Amino acid sequence: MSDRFVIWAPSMHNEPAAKCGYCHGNKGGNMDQLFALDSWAHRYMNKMDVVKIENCTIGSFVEHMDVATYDRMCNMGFRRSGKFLYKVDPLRNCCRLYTIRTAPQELNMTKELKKCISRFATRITSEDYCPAAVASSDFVGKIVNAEMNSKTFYTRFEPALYSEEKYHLFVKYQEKVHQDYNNSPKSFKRFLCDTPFGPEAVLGTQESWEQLNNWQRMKPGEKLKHMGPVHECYYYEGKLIAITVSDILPSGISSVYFIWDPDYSKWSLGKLSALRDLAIIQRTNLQYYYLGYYIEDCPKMNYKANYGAEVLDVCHSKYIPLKPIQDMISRGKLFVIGEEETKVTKELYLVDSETGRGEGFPTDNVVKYKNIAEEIYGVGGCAFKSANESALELKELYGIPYEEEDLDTIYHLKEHNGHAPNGIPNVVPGLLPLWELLDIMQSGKITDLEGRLFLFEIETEGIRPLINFYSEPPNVKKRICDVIRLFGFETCMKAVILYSEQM
Ligand SMILES: [Zn+2]
Repeated sequence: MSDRFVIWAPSMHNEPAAKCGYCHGNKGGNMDQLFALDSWAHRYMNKMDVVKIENCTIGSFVEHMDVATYDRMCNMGFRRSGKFLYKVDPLRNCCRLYTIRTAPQELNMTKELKKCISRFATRITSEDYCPAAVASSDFVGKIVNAEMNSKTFYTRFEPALYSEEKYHLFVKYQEKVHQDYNNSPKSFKRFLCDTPFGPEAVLGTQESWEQLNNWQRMKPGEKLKHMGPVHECYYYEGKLIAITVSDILPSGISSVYFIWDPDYSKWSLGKLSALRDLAIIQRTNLQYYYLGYYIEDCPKMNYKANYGAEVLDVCHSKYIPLKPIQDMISRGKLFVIGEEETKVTKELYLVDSETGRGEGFPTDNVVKYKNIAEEIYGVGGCAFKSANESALELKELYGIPYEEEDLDTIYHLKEHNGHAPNGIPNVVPGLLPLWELLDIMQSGKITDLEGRLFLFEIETEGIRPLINFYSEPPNVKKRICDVIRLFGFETCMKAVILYSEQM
């Protein structure tokens, strides 16, 4: 094997809203922004006391997964945290969450960038050097020219292995900026050293490292050979000032975290790191730059939109610029693009093929897109009923343990305090719709999986293939269906299921 998708069975984990990483379960007097649609807000005004607002998370733990498949899932809407690959339910969560991607060519120009670049260039180079005539707009040229003629500043690229000065800088930054005191080396290794990717991507070849370090000197027309995650360190007079942790994807570069020395707040290393990453993308032959998830309301995450980008649309797998949909996404409410040509009688047919899974979509600029979120996911939304008869049909015929629920389980009440909800709700945006799944079953498309799908039993401590779909126990069928719903038929085509009833 070289690229088998080996993970655990996805499960729905719920935690109280106070543990929210951005709102902490509160946003002030704007109770509407806690919800996703105003209709549910008006519905639950009477039930504000018994509303069990949580921080919805869906995901699973990964053991081994290829970098290209990671790119596919990152374009789908997932980014991993440590070794935990997950994404939130857009509808039932507490805070909104989208993925943004940026191109190096479409950067805007502001006075702050000019000032910071000028200060950095003045600092690193010698005072006797005369600056060239290259315009400040060409930031890549400015950065390269500044780095060519400096002796006190240099950066290096190394794998993600553990060290001691890195941990010292990490704890210094923690206790100085976030007042986190219980940091431990094991916690640091878990946070920034666990790697689902294989060792080949982790350690790489020395020639690849040489090319990555010589990135300022690569002529266009060559291919960047290295793949996987890397760490970038910013030396200055022989001592560390910052650490950049990121990864190299075939379609771009993503960012996860950043640590800098507290005493060097003068240089404002965050913006400099972002600009240097953009310069790396431009000088290299990569094309995009995934900044992470995007949250609108939260003031801590708003800075990511300064560079300008396009926020992902979960229900269509398309990328659209933020400018046309600014009013649509204002105040943090879920949206789905739509046109007057097509009605909303049934759910959106998510094309479960390569043409519609984590790849770009050239939109029709003639039509004026309009919000249809309240049409398909509103009080009179047709999703709930269709889900109901679909679940009834699957349970009646194929025996999959699907069950029906009343048209109010969008936000469960205090009754779920007795039993923690572990199942994936039927009504969830950006997922495979139930009726399409029923079409897959009834058309015999499920007959493709058998012969090359692998199911691992912890009880037997062995790996077994899928021979007959219908002969499996009902729980196995439920888990397989959930995986196919969450990640896709093509993804499950070349995956390995670590299924166990021991848990
Ligand atoms: Zn929240």
